[PDB]
Amino acid sequence: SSSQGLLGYYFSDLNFQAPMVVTSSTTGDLSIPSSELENIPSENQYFQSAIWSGFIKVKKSDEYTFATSADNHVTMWVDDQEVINKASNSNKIRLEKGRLYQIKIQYQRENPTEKGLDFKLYWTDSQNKKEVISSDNLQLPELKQKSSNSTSAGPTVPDRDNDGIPDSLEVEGYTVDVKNKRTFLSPWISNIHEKKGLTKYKSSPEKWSTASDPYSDFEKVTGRIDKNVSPEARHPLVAAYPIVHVDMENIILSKNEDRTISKNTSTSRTHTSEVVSAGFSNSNSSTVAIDHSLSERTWAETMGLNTADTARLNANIRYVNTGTAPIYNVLPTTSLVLGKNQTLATIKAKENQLSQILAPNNYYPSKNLAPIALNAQDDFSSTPITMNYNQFLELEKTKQLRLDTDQVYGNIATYNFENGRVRVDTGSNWSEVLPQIQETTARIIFNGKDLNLVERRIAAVNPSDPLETTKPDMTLKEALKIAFGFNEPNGNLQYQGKDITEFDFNFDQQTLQNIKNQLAELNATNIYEVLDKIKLNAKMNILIRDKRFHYDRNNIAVGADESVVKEAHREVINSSTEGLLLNIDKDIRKILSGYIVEIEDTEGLKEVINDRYDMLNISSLRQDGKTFIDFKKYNDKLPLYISNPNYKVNVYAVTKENTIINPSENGDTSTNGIKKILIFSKKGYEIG
Ligand SMILES: [Ca+2]
Ligand SMILES: [Ca+2]
Repeated sequence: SSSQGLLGYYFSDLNFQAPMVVTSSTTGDLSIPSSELENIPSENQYFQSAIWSGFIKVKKSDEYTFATSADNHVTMWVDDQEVINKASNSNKIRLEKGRLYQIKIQYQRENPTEKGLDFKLYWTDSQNKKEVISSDNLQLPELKQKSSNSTSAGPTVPDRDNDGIPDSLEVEGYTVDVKNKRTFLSPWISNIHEKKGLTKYKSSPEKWSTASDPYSDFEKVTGRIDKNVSPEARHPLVAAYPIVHVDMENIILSKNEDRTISKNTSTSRTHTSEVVSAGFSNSNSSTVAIDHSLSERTWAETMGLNTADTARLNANIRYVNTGTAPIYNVLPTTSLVLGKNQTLATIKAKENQLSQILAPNNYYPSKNLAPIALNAQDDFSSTPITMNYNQFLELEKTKQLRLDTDQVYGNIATYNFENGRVRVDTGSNWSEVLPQIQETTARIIFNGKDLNLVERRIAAVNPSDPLETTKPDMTLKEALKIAFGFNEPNGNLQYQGKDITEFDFNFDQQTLQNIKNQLAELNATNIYEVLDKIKLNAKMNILIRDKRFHYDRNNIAVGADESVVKEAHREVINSSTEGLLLNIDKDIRKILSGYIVEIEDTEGLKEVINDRYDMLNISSLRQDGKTFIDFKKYNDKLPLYISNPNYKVNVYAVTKENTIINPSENGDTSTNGIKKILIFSKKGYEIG
């Protein structure tokens, strides 16, 4: 436990005013060699005062004499009783086993001749055995949030919220740097720390956790935190909390009786806009699209499902955490919903019986393991998921399901100062924390990574709330850098090489009005030029999306402009009568449902090879990540027959938003009404 010990505050001044280093020491050796002070101006490497705080506990009752390597400069209290005061002494104090004695030490030396501090806390037993106090006998002060209803003995570091960071540092700015076995927390000094690659922190001196999450500002920056918490959420202004949805991977529909439809499904976590404007809702939901492709006639007929029959549904799922904190003992409950509000099933996992962690940016079960079946194989008491005839017709019509997941996440792994360890705390519940996170942060949702919606929350002021006014200012620019890792190599804001102007900015109706007001005040008509001047407030909702795609009402990417789709297919690696091989970006493939292949004769007449709405699925991804478009799949497994070399092979792309998933009113099953985009056209002789 390299984080346990006494907590020390080292000041350059004589009167505990200018804290230069805040760090813990594991043993009674409270020294800081000048060698580990390279992030401190040499001039300020002289410590004229210091304060240490914590507890001492003993594992064998005895009478003890405390001594220090500089008693003449030390005043020391044990449970508010003064035991050393500017003179060495041999007074004994009885220390009882299994008790916690509060320790406080102050040190003052004017104008020391050495940089740093050489200082040790000793004790002597009843056997006259004197030694530097061991790591086993020391523990940190309890830097947890106090109660509403929460003397002296010496100097007090102003620390209104009891996180451990002095009020002045949180307000004016601080940083941390790891030297060997320790993390030194120091005031921000621009002329040293910028070119050392250090991060400048500010936080609220009134909020134990500035993001209102369950990890203290001090715990976050000193690494006294769950290792599974996302690295961006180690910043005191970025909230650390789980965000869980269910991903359905495939589905099997069957008729209930004493022939089946088995289809892959694609599932996306959603964010439902209002009317144009981002939504206010913080609920977890995902929408499932069932593959409409060919396996003949309707599913219902294939299953032999008639008016008085019932259909059964089974599926494989995983839980996905797209948040910034892990989950340990409770997976959230999920409703499987048909249409608007027809609940087909309640999906639950057993409380306190998780087989593994559900970590940020990860899955439950993990990808190397089998997914969860809604009705497991040997689980014969599991409730079947059934639907009547009408309900099944509705399912075949929409081929869509919804998964509404609650926000019940179980207990939190928190740091324990008693033993200097992170452990699951049974008295801490994510439900006791989420509402405050949601109430005190601005939310940004960004899809730049892979077009999936990723949500982050950033501590921001509430100008109506006195406590939330004590927070550091937060610009839109800074939030994007700290929460999402946007950067700016030459002062130009980017996300992973991509210019900021490539992304659209959308807000809820309240946030929009706020932003427009700020723009008018800045005499700006464009948000890009003033991203570093736009201020965020608590409860803003900001949606940021790649401009190259079309989005549905759930803000899922479902298409792109014709030119974007065409350009994406310009890179043909190989063409033959068997198919096309080409490089297609991941993001473009995400918005395509498949392709239509046609042969056009010299007269301009056409033969469509795969002429069914449910025959678009002729594209596959190779191991090397290239896309193969298979001409043979729906051509009776034969290469195209091109009767004359001057005939053309035309291949069209179909985007998700233009995909037809059922025959038309009149029973048309062809591709004739499908809105399609030409992406390849070559003559027989050009193909070879
Ligand atoms: Ca504080
Ligand atoms: Ca704080």
